[PDB]
Amino acid sequence: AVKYYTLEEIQKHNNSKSTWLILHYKVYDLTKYLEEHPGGEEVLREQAGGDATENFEDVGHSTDARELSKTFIIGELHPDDR
Ligand code: HEM
Repeated sequence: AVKYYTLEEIQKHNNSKSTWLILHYKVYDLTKYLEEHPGGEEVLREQAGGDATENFEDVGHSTDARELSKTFIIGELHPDDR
């Protein structure tokens, strides 16, 4: 099965308690990853609640980073909002 979230609900997860962001139509909950991210937590918080695909690709993440990111997927962006 697959959980679909709307942009409206993803937008609410941008506070000290929860940080979600979208990458290639997939929703990631990075709340517990903020302090471990080699690129820092500031760059993640800034994109919280929205689509960070372009910024993510612009830096050119390694294969290992992409493989690791899959563990944080909680669902996908609702088809109607794409
Ligand atoms: C999906 C979660 C993400 C994971 C698992 C992740 C993982 C990593 C890892 C392992 C690195 C080290 C270099 C590499 O392996 O490519 C890195 C660097 C970096 N990441 Fe992420 N990242 C994620 C999301 C993001 C996002 C959304 C942004 C931008 C808004 C971001 C910005 C950066 C930057 C600026 C660096 C520093 C590159 C440098 O040293 O020049 N990351 N990330």
